[PDB]
Amino acid sequence: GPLGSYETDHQDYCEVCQQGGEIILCDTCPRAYHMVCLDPDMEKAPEGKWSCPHCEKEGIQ
Ligand SMILES: [Zn+2]
Ligand SMILES: [Zn+2]
Repeated sequence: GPLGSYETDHQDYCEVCQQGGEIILCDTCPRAYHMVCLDPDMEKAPEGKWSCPHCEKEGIQ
């Protein structure tokens, strides 16, 4: 499912469940996975700019 406007083009299936549907597409990364496979604690809906939880891990923090 499309998030709307994302930077990079990416798959329409979960890399975790290996199935699409209500997956979330990082607005920056070529990643695609459902919210539940990312984090059951993640409840904040992807509104427009949604960057994957992996994004913060790709930073030099
Ligand atoms: Zn999934
Ligand atoms: Zn990302």
